[PDB]
Amino acid sequence: GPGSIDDYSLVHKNILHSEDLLKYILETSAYPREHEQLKGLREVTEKHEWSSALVPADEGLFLSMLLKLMNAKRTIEIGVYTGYSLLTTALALPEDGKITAIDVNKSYYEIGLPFIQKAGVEHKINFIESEALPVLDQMLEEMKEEDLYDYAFVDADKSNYANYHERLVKLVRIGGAILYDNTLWYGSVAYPEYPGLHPEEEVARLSFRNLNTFLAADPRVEISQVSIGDGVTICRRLY
Amino acid sequence: GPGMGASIDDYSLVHKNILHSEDLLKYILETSAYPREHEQLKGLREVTEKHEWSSALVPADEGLFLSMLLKLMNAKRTIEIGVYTGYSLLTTALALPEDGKITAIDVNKSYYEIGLPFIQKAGVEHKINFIESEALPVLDQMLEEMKEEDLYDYAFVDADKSNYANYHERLVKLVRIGGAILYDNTLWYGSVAYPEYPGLHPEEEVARLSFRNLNTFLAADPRVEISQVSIGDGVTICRRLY
Ligand SMILES: Nc1ncnc2c1ncn2[C@@H]1O[C@H](CSCC[C@H](N)C(=O)O)[C@@H](O)[C@H]1O
Ligand SMILES: Nc1ncnc2c1ncn2[C@@H]1O[C@H](CSCC[C@H](N)C(=O)O)[C@@H](O)[C@H]1O
Ligand SMILES: O=Cc1ccc(O)c(O)c1
Ligand SMILES: [Mg+2]
Ligand SMILES: [Mg+2]
Repeated sequence: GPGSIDDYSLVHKNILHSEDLLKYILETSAYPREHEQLKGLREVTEKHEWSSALVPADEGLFLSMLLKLMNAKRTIEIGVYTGYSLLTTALALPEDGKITAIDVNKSYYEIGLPFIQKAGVEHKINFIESEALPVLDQMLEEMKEEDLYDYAFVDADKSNYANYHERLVKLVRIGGAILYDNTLWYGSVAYPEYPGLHPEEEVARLSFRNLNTFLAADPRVEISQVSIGDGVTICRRLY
Repeated sequence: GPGMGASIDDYSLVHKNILHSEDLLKYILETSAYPREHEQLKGLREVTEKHEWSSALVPADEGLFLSMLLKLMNAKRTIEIGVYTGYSLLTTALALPEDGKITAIDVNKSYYEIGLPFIQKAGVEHKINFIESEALPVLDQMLEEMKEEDLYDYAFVDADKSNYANYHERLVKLVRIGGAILYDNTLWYGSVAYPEYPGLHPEEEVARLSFRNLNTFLAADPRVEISQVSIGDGVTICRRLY
């Protein structure tokens, strides 16, 4: 995966019933409200080999709306890539907000870093080039309740979401939000079997079918799976 | 529509969905919505599915989305415009704290009394002040009576589709700064995606033209930030800026 695209199958599949409907949403409601630096970051990223992993613009405004409605101040971003969702979070947070951004590939982050800097929000970002799980485990033993996160966006290795979940249910405050990206996996999760996939795509597809069942039965959180982008599952920590 | 006007016979969009397949929608509902649906919401939905205007019912996956927004923003005083049998109203009452208060407005209280037994069994009727009237006269009277200390945290708009713009001009002053106004059906079964659309009854066509104007207007409204979400039949969240 990101971190070749020639071998993947689902990258061009929609979950909406037509390209024209998605194009309407983006042109009517998303692009007119997209920050100029988000537009620049998106446009260079669409030329990249792994542009299919890019968080779409309509989902980005949805993430920003969640952040502002819940008055988020300290967040964690797992899976940065070129930094579209990271820049979305940094622009939504107040001037003194803080983000812990984790990704195994900092070179991806440096593609979007000039746009993050021009938006004047780089100071809010503490980027850590590493695999997410050791970072989350290190946090679990250093984290005190005063520094729990308000918000967590999970968008890294798809087969590792369940492992991320067991850490984040303790790293996010009570009432905070944990968001999992791609939980519908281009709609491929709607069937027990789905032919024609790359082996990595099938691993992710099975991982999401298991995760969606688990999150629906997890009493520690309340959930809401949203049919936006590639599917986003919002979980709110109950206790 | 359900409030007044044409029959359900003349509606042509009711069986469509904005997702690429009913199988994907069925998966979302069976995996993520129904296992989290309150027992009284399930009962309210099941009796509403047999009503003539079942197509106007807020789906279960969107219901949990509305409930999540209410809790993440810590809403306490909300206004519900367009009640029908009360699925979205019961979702709100269950999500709010026990001292939460809702102003619910609908032109037809008979619809509301269909779901009232489930609201009462849930034990949250004490949060609801139901007003049987057209929404706009109630909203206009509120603006003359509303203290700034009494501004609403959250508004759900789901009444006559052709009148959303008039509701908007009132609600941007009835909801607090940083509060949420939510407009339902802003995608109108995908029919808003084209300038012209064939074969719609006048009520459905006027609503389609109204949503196309509203979506363009809300995207240019400096009083709010917006987020159009492709859930249900499209929900546009607006957060008041000033
Ligand atoms: N084990 C791991 N730990 C941390 N990051 C990982 C990881 N495995 C993959 N990733 C990263 O997760 C990213 C997924 S693409 C994420 C897209 C991004 N959220 C956006 O807004 O567009 C890739 O950049 C990849 O480098
Ligand atoms: N002008 C008006 N003022 C107030 N309510 C109206 C109205 N015009 C129509 N309505 C009501 O708005 C409702 C739309 S159906 C709303 C569905 C409901 N929110 C749910 O959760 O399922 C109808 O019941 C109709 O009676
Ligand atoms: O009036 C018809 C209608 C159809 C679908 C809806 O979601 C709704 O609120 C109303
Ligand atoms: Mg993703
Ligand atoms: Mg509706």
